[PDB]
Amino acid sequence: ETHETGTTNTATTATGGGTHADSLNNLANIKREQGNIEEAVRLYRKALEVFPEFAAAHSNLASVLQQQGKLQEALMHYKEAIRISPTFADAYSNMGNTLKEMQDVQGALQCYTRAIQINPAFADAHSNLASIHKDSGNIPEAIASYRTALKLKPDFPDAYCNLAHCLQIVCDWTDYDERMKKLVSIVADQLEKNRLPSVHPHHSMLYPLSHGFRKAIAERHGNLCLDKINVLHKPPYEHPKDLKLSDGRLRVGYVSSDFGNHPTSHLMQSIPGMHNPDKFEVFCYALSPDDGTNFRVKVMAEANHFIDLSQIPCNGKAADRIHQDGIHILVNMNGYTKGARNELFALRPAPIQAMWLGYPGTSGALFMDYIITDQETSPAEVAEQYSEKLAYMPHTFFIGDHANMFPHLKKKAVIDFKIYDNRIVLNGIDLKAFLDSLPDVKIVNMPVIPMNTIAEAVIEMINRGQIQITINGFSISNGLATTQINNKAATGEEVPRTIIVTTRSQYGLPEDAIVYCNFNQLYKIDPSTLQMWANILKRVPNSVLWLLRFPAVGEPNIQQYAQNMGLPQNRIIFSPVAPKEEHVRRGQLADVCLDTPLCNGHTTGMDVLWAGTPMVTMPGETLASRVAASQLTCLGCLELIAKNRQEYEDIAVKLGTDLEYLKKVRGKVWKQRISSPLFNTKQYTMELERLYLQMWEHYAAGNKPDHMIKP
Ligand SMILES: O=c1ccn([C@@H]2O[C@H](COP(=O)(O)OP(=O)(O)O)[C@@H](O)[C@H]2O)c(=O)[nH]1
Repeated sequence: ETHETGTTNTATTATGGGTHADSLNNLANIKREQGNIEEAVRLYRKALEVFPEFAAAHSNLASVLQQQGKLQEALMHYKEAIRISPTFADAYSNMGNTLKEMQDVQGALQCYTRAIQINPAFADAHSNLASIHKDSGNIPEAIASYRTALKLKPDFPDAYCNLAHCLQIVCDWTDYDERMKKLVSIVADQLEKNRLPSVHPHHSMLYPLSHGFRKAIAERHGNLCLDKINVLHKPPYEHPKDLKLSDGRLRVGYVSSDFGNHPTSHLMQSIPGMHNPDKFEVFCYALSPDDGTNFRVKVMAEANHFIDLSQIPCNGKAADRIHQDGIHILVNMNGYTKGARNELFALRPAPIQAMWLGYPGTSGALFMDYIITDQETSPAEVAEQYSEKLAYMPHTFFIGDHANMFPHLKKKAVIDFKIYDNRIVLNGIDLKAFLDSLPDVKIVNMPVIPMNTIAEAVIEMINRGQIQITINGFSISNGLATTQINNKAATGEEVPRTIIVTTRSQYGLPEDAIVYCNFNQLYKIDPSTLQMWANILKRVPNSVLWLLRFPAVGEPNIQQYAQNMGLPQNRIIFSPVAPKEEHVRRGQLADVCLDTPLCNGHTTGMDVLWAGTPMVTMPGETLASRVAASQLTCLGCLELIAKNRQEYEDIAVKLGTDLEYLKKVRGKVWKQRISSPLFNTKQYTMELERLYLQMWEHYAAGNKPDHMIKP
């Protein structure tokens, strides 16, 4: 689940009418462009007092009311505009944008297609329709509609920028360098003319925008929330100045749209219950309804308090609830992601408000005080990228729930088909008892099942695509068929009950060569990165690159570019996206993971390391380009971090060419995923608590936020 693509409202210039009403409407349009929203509203309402049946003024007013979050009142005016003027295409397109924001995709499509039916040359409606295709996952149709819009209106920043991100999703790098310069130039122009930047904050990390531009895009996006809360005219809240009402406990509120089957929960679902109740009182504020999964069950049971704000959709009232609960530190787990209701933070119901874990960037906004990070991810020298003060965790700010979700991957055994650690692999909770039932098993620690009757039967189950067999009373599962056996084991909601078998043959990977993997969404790849990967493959004779169809339509673009850099097609192998458990388990088949420098694996980096797979990374400047080095520093593998592209290629080549070195580094990862802090949620929670108390003490003594960066 991605964010919703932004749309373009069309301001209608009034002509041919009474001078007074036309002038009021047109000047109102200008005041709206300048960010004088209230004054715009006053002017459209004067225009309507002068000429009650003024279709343009109804539609333009509705467009500013939509900006203010007054969606139902906006719809009322759009409909009045269309009643007065049934072929008013601007009003249908604008109404479309309002319906989209209300999550009525069908209504939005009905409005945009009506607009286009009225006026086929209406660029903005084509662009808005494009945004629906983009959000549906129909990239080729989104690209087509954005191209139509740009053909009709060649200077069209929202269309251009949303097109660029469509192209990024499918690794279309046609005219890439010129495209990157153009995005920078658009953003420069919009920041100068004080118009909302067409690059979304979350996407800004992918383009060679300056840090100040990235921060400024973030800020301007935060400012949208201000326009929505300003109409509530709510006074500042009075905050606790001590812990007396909470009996000496710090009240921490975790606000997320992701308490359910979402990557954020896959990272931090154990944290609420690990909080120490003698000093901390945990409130979890869900922005989404209960999705039925055990992720939601666990957080509901373990948190001291759970509060469903999806049932309190008015932001003023939701913020009042947070304030009534007495929260000292309110934690924004969303940032600029779908489901966020950053208006809640803009209302400042708590005295300390911190960004944490869910969003890999700055809010840019005055209403957030701190970003929870660490010295590797966010060295003080690069503080300019963030509006918040830095608040350092002692190792990495990243965490994962892999030890609780995937304990079956803490140990493995192999079958010696013919000794490799990653060709044919077994994992399971009863694996030890299964192996004790085979009298001929030998220990390397990694148990090895020799080629014997039992091993042949296992390999036969895999070769034939059978679901499972029973040997010696133990169920032995095909790793491709987990969802047919237990759907909750496949999603990570429960620990699998069978012994699962995972093989290179299941994914068409070679038995006698090095497998380099990357399991991120393809948008994280750029031309430099694929050239680096080709250089590595070229230096490691029969090695392959294992990527995902994420999405499948990017595959022929990656293959063509790879061919142009001298790789044959057979050197890159694509697999489908898998269920969570399979995705983590099958990383055990790779030799090495090659991290994406543009935007690293985050969740995906923790996934690969839980399998014992060394990851090679090159940290950049942005928070999103530095997370994997931070994970690796915490893990205790500094030799896997490159300072430049030559070193990343050399590290990866050496891992694929010196097999003793490979085994040594693999063994470090395998061991340190348990012995290091990286996956230790109890330790993590204890250090987060100390950080929270540093925040609180500083506030309680009467200070504004400061960087909390002391080694
Ligand atoms: O084959 C796959 C590949 C990925 N994932 C999961 O898909 C999500 C990818 O989210 P995102 O692209 O946000 O990951 P990040 O950017 O954090 O690495 C993560 O939860 C992965 O564990 C999956 O379940 N199956």
